[PDB]
Amino acid sequence: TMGTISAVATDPLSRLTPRPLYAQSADGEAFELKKNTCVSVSDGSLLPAVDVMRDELGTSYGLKLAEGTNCPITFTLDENLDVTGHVGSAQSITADEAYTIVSDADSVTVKARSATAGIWAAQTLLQLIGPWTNSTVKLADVAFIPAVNIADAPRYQWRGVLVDPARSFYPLDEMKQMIDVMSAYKMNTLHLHLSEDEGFRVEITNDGRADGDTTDYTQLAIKSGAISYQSAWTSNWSPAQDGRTGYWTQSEFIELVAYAADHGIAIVPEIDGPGHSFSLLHGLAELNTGNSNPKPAAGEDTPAFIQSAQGRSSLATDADITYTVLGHIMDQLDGMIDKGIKASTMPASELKRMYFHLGGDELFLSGGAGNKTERLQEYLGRSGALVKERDKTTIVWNDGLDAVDQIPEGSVVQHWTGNAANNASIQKLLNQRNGKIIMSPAGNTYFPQRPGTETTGVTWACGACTTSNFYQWNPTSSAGTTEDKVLGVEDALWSEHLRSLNDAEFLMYTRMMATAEVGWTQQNRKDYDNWNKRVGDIAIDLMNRGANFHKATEVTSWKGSYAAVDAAEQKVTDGKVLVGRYAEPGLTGTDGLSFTATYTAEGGTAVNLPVTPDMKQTYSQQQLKNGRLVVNGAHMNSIVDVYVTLPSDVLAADSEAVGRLDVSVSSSTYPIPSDSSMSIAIKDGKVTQTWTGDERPT
Ligand SMILES: [Cl-]
Ligand code: NA
Ligand code: NA
Ligand code: NI
Repeated sequence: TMGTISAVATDPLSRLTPRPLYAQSADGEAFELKKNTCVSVSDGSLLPAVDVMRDELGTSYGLKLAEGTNCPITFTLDENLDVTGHVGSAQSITADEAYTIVSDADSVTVKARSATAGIWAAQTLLQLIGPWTNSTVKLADVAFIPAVNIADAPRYQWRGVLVDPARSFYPLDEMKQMIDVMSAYKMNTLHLHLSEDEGFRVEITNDGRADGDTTDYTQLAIKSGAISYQSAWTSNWSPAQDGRTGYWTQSEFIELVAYAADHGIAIVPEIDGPGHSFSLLHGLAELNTGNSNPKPAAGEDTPAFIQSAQGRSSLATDADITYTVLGHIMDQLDGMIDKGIKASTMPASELKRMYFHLGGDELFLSGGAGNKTERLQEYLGRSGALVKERDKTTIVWNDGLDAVDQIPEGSVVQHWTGNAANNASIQKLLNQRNGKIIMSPAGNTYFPQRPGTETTGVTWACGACTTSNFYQWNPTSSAGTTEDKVLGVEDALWSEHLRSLNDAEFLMYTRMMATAEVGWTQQNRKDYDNWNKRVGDIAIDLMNRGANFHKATEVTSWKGSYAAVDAAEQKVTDGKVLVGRYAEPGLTGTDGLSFTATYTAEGGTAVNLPVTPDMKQTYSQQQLKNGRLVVNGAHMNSIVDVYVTLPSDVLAADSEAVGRLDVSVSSSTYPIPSDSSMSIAIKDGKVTQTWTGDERPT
């Protein structure tokens, strides 16, 4: 077979991640999105779903996507929506998140069991439209929703990411960037590890304390916001830079909850104790009492943030003030979560997650009275009772199950270490105490585990925990239980070594998109090789978002993708105008790219135009200096901006000139070239209009 090949968009249904329960092509032509296509909703709680579509498509395709009456696109809330006809004998769904999409050339009909499911339908629709919907510039092509029949719902109700800002703070705007991609893959839970040995990351005020509580809670963020993970206390490849300091103000935290809610994501706070608790002792003089450790130096009210304290924290398990303080922190987080949900337009019934994570990490024992276990059992007994009296379900890590009998009936273990199927404590929780499990086995879900053998990172769980390790497991089987006992899964972003959103995203992506599939897709509809093939498009969307990602060697679908840009919205400078974008992961430069641009005016013959490729940043793998990771060393190349220089002639025509612009790109690093054809109208030295169809839009 001698000749040439030209790149083509993938089949829309073949792209979908997570893979839906049921997804089939329907008869006839695609639905064409127009600037003024409106959307009808049966209920105001579906406007967040439409907002997610507008946030992308307003920029990428110039769509208003305004709310209207009797629109061709409809979102209907149906609390009885039944997708069980697509659930086989070997399958299991949590129906609250169910949606259906039925589309044809004239109409796009979405039914959603919940407001959350509306957002999931929106995310599916944006994957069907394609991987350029997050373009920061308006594209020349029009957007199409293909004719489909989709019925979908998740296997697991709990599909989460733990973020640790306690080791190293993340500003609100970075958290929003994480939320966008989590929502994109139908993750519904953001677990905030708010407190550690090395930091406390949310403002607690003195409003609404219990009668007689004179604790000055303002000092917690003031003192322990100002500490972070210390590079000097490491002897390894950790960056030379300490963790970022800071904390979310109450107003920032409320915004974080609201933004998460508006993207279908509930907040689950963790205030870890009785161990991993130094920030609480450092922050609040009042907690330095009873059997707390380490103690303040003679004359000081708080213990010093020094290397000797590392690994040696315990709250006072024997002191009333410990539970007073936890109760107040719980009430403050609850108040701010309620305010954030109110600010969102999402229902509290869906977005107020009635769970509190106590952690249950083991305390360091120094003083006498009580062994580690007795003190832990007292702590999780009392702190468990705090969560239950607040109408919530207690979560603890594995270490917490030394207190399995003392935490409330119905409590949850977040499993990360060893074999859950063979763990007597876990099986007692699930079988004897009506408990449930959240699966975060380190080897399948811990992002600091290095994603490749060429990378620098944590090695203990897999050597390298690749997309294969993140994809190829069954959480129900790993837990040795039944579907009904498994809430779901969480990835964990621990920040001992993380100093930037860029360096977090390197570890998070694309492994999070494998966890998303494990959370959502039926066991018997999983196919690692198929998921692997779908990463090429996932990556084009991440580059459009400006999100970093590990270019994993085991992924074989990395590709170059070309999009014609609407030059009507682009400035002509010295005859040069942006007409294309070329997204190819891994480019260390543009010298391996060959562009050809041909302009044919009505009345004229083909004229070669000079092409100026512009790539802001090049691709780099991790960088080390003095045996330590450089912050932001690993970063993705930009999308290439493809400029042409229009002839002086055409730009000096005071009469409108219409022409065809053909651009081709060949890459030395991707063997399938792209060919693009766009019509452009030019008047008074400006591009006035572009179109990629056979006929000029009016
Ligand atoms: Cl089946
Ligand atoms: Na998309
Ligand atoms: Na146009
Ligand atoms: Ni780890």
